[PDB]
Amino acid sequence: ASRLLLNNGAKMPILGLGTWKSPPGQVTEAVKVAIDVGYRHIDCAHVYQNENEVGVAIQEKLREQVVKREELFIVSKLWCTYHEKGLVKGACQKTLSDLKLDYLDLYLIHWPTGFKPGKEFFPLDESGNVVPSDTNILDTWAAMEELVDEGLVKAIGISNFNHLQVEMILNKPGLKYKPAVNQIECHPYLTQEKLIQYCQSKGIVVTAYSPLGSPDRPWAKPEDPSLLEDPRIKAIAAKHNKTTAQVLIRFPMQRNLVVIPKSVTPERIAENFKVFDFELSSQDMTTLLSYNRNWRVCALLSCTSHKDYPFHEEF
Amino acid sequence: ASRLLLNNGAKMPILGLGTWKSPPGQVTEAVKVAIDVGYRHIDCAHVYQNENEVGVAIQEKLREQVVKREELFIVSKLWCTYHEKGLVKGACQKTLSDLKLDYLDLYLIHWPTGFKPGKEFFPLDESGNVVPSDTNILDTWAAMEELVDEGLVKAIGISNFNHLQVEMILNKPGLKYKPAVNQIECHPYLTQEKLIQYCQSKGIVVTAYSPLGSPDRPWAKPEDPSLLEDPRIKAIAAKHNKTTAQVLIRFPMQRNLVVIPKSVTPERIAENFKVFDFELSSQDMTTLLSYNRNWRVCALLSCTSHKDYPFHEEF
Ligand SMILES: NC(=O)c1ccc[n+]([C@@H]2O[C@H](COP(=O)([O-])OP(=O)(O)OC[C@H]3O[C@@H](n4cnc5c(N)ncnc54)[C@H](OP(=O)(O)O)[C@@H]3O)[C@@H](O)[C@H]2O)c1
Ligand SMILES: NC(=O)c1ccc[n+]([C@@H]2O[C@H](COP(=O)([O-])OP(=O)(O)OC[C@H]3O[C@@H](n4cnc5c(N)ncnc54)[C@H](OP(=O)(O)O)[C@@H]3O)[C@@H](O)[C@H]2O)c1
Ligand SMILES: NC(=O)[C@@H]1C[C@]2(NC(=O)NC2=O)c2cc(F)ccc2O1
Ligand SMILES: NC(=O)[C@@H]1C[C@]2(NC(=O)NC2=O)c2cc(F)ccc2O1
Repeated sequence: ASRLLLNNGAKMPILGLGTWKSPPGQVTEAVKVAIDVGYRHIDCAHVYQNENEVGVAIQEKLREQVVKREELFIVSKLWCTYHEKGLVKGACQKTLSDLKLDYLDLYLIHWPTGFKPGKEFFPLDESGNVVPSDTNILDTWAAMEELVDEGLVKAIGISNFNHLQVEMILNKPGLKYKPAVNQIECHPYLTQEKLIQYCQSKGIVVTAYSPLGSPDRPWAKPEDPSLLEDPRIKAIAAKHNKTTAQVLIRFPMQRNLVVIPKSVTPERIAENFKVFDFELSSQDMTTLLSYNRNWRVCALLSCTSHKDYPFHEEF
Repeated sequence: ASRLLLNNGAKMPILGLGTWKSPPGQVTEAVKVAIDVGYRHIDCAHVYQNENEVGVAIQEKLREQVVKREELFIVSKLWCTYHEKGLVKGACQKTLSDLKLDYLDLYLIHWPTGFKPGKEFFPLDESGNVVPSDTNILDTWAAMEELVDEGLVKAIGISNFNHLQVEMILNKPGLKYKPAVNQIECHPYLTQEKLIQYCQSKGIVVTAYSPLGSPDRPWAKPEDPSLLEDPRIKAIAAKHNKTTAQVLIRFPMQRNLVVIPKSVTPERIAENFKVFDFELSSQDMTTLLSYNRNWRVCALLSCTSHKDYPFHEEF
């Protein structure tokens, strides 16, 4: 199955290109190659600091006629700093302006944690912790529903919301629109079994980010495990004659998740796409599921003491 | 959901109206009432022999501009006797003339076991066993695929096919169209766990039939079980204040199977549609799934010796 049906009836492609860490000059050729390769799903976000450059690529392919706008699935996110109702719309409008679009297929609240409104993405205080916003999660969803009603975003989702937080959006009195997706970190070390199960039971679509363990994350330490270099998984890639990266993408796909591997390497963007012609066995699925360490790659450490920090619960 | 997504773009209505056993003297009002109520999916077959009286109901509500052909999802199936590659094309046409439709949304090969061409639906040899045709299943699949190129049917599929029979069509050399749906028997007594997951893995939608156990089946014996009377199932219903039949239709929808209950009674047709306003619990589901006793209502016993009789394989 190449696409998942969402709540709004939209068909969301099961595989997308990640743009976090993709430098400005490199993201353009990368979005282009992706599209040429077959990727019709692209993952953006304001804090990634390259949406503008990503947009130039999509514009070039539409001009070149390789794609019609209704063939791509553009996703973006609301940074924790524009959580305050009156700031939401304006932020959506900047993402659209940069990407050079009329509407976003899906717009997500980037984190359950809202930050102090300001120029800087991470308004740190005197102890290295984030200066929290006053904002409550509900008004924000309410601010997000207004975008759908205005026809600026086809769908609205959540990202990094634990099952408790998810639940409250679901029970908010007078709810108009239901979370379409909940993009969460997921790979062999963070299998997210319970949360995936909850989201799916509530009809929400789960999108796995950092599928390859995010080798390039700024804070990586040369002592942490490395999924691309885990011998046990090289073992499985052997039997399929695919790369670990290909087996690390098939994995969430077979669990029914959208996967969004990142890469600015033309050769790799293609390698990551050839994953529709093979199947990890049931035991392969079972094997990779046992590799769980509850090991997070993106844990937003500066917000461990924020009222809405998502990761203190079991899920 | 309320409409599923097929491997061709289509979205198939989650609930349909069955028409096996509905006498022609009542199938027309049956369909008409169903449409009014809100059904946009009717399940038909040539062997049901009321395909003409169904067409009338369609034709009538279409002219009253109550619904558009664009909105309906009419389904029919190829009788065992037209398995010969030459007969397919015309058998389909016969269906379109009866139903008075210019194309079908989903046409299924009723059974994996074709019989000898003739005016009889069940050509019984001396011993009451039925006479088969030396036809080749992929070849029939070939004729089905041409209905799609021809523009006659929007999608094609299979019914009563085990995993080995399906898999042989998935590997067919130069396969143009792939099984959109697999209509199989499914209810608490025959839960269909292995096949159902085999299928959903292939991106093949499943359609459960005889969802209420088929109490009207000609071959019912007093000793046989009664899903609707089952006091255990009655308890789940009781809890949700809904009724057994409603519980039983909800059952497949929470497993991602479209379900097609049959009824020629306008009161039950309305009732059976009122199943989107409640939810069976994780336990209710576990409860209902454990009732399975590998009990089948449709076993095509006259074909147990047919080269292709589907029910010898585990799944
Ligand atoms: N909503 C959120 O809160 C959230 C959080 C985190 C991430 N995300 C989304 O998820 C995306 C994916 O996560 P991620 O960027 O952290 O990391 P990732 O995709 O797991 O890993 C990216 C790294 O893997 C390399 N790589 C990619 N394909 C490869 C291949 N076939 N062989 C070898 N190396 C390969 C990349 O190299 P090159 O780039 O050099 O090719 C890059 O160093 C993000 O970009 C973002 O769009 C969303
Ligand atoms: N592909 C295949 O091989 C295949 C095989 C069998 C069936 N099917 C399809 O699946 C459909 C459903 O299966 P089925 O006909 O075997 O039987 P079913 O749907 O399990 O049950 C039909 C019986 O249930 C009764 N009923 C319906 N709604 C009811 C309600 N709310 N309360 C109480 N009784 C209710 C009907 O009575 P009234 O009509 O008198 O109300 C009838 O006696 C078929 O009609 C056909 O379209 C496909
Ligand atoms: N440590 C974290 O959890 C986040 C992860 C995260 N990446 C991502 O895609 N979403 C994020 O919020 C991110 C992105 C940045 F541009 C800067 C920091 C940053 O840290
Ligand atoms: N015993 C069986 O398996 C089938 C079931 C079946 N009902 C059904 O919907 N599809 C079938 O083929 C059926 C329908 C008939 F009109 C006549 C006989 C008949 O027997």
